[PDB]
Amino acid sequence: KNVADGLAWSYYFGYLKFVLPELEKQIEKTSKFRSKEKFVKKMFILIPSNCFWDDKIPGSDYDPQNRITFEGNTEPLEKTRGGVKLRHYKHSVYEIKDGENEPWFCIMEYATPLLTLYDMSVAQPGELSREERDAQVVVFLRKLQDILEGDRACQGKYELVTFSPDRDLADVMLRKLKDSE
Amino acid sequence: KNVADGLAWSYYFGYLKFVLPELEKQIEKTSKFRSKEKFVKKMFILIPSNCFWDDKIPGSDYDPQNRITFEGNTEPLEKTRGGVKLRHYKHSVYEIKDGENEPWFCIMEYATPLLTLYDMSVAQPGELSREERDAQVVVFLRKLQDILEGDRACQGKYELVTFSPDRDLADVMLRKLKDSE
Ligand SMILES: Nc1nc2c(ncn2[C@@H]2O[C@@H]3COP(=O)(O)O[C@H]4[C@@H](O)[C@H](n5cnc6c(=O)[nH]c(N)nc65)O[C@@H]4COP(=O)(O)O[C@H]3[C@H]2O)c(=O)[nH]1
Ligand SMILES: Nc1nc2c(ncn2[C@@H]2O[C@@H]3COP(=O)(O)O[C@H]4[C@@H](O)[C@H](n5cnc6c(=O)[nH]c(N)nc65)O[C@@H]4COP(=O)(O)O[C@H]3[C@H]2O)c(=O)[nH]1
Repeated sequence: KNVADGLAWSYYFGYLKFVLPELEKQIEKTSKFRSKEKFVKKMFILIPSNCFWDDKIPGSDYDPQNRITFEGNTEPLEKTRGGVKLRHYKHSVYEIKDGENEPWFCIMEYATPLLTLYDMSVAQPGELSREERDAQVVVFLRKLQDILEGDRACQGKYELVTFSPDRDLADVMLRKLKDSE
Repeated sequence: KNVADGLAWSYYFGYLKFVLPELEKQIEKTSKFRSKEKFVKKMFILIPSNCFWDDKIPGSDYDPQNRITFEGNTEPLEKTRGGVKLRHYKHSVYEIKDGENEPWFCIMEYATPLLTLYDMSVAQPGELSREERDAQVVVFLRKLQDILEGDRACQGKYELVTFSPDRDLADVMLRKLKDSE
């Protein structure tokens, strides 16, 4: 009985399933983004092991060297779920310094369902202990992997990024951007 | 291992936990709503047994006699989750005919996590059969009841409304509005 399973299926069907196949095309709608080299087009989904964040990524405790900068948003994608509610999905583009080289552009986002794990652990510790929360993060990670890997339209469109609150996200992102296709 | 459990906890922590305690007060910000009698202030959360809806409630297959009318929206509530994302929550007010009497106003909303159950059953039948979906609706209902009933701030602020696709929502709502305190 894993609360993370529902969190992963809902993250997919209520969001990723339709934003991931279109992400590259949405990005391509902006001339600046068409012109930019070193712009990896995958959604980097951030999964901090403590299920927590409280600020903008640039200059945050995860960016101690201040190497991450908000660049702008992608062109909104429209989607209608249920038949009644029109929703607009857009993503934040960040610039990540690469020493004296050309800086990278990338798409980064926290996995928002992790806030529920965090909220649960604080408001209902009897339901989710700290150690049970740690474990549900892993369950969440593995299930989301299975779901996304089972969808051919999502192949190559994302990368899950797990890290400890002590890690430097700029360092983590630089390695993942360099290793991207 | 019930996918519905995760769906219910996130529906709560990502939405209901903060909209339900404030709903009556948000409604009271509009003079028309302060002036209106027979305006039950609870959120009526709609849980169709088939996990499905494809249109506006007024005049829908659930409103065969056309007794439900969209009246307007509540004043948005602002909330910041994560520290980074400002969100605006608002709700639809509907008028429901009561014969020759003064019509009711009420707040009605489909439980959006049910779409994930629906989407799963159609896209991944191997993961969720039709009969398994039926069962997850019941699990979802009972878990959401436990969660909401455990939060004193949500007491008296909602009502879960379960119905078959053959039911007349206007009749169902009328009985529940008359039975409200
Ligand atoms: N980083 C981040 N960004 C998010 C998130 N959710 C929405 N956004 C984005 O923020 C924009 C405005 O959010 P809003 O102020 O709450 O204002 C929203 C909200 O009041 C409402 N809304 C949002 N989700 C739902 C839903 O599931 N059902 C219904 N009935 N209304 C919704 O419609 C308004 C506009 O919707 P959108 O066009 O899609 O535009 C959304 C959407 O592009 C999130 O969880 N994380
Ligand atoms: N970055 C980003 N992620 C998105 C966006 N839309 C959906 N997601 C992700 O998909 C998850 C589940 O979306 P949901 O099925 O609509 O299921 C939601 C929905 O049923 C309900 N909910 C949340 N916000 C609203 C709202 O504004 N209006 C209504 N009617 N329901 C809402 O709470 C459920 C869980 O909410 P979450 O914890 O936020 O979890 C969200 C969120 O993690 C988005 O625009 N931007």
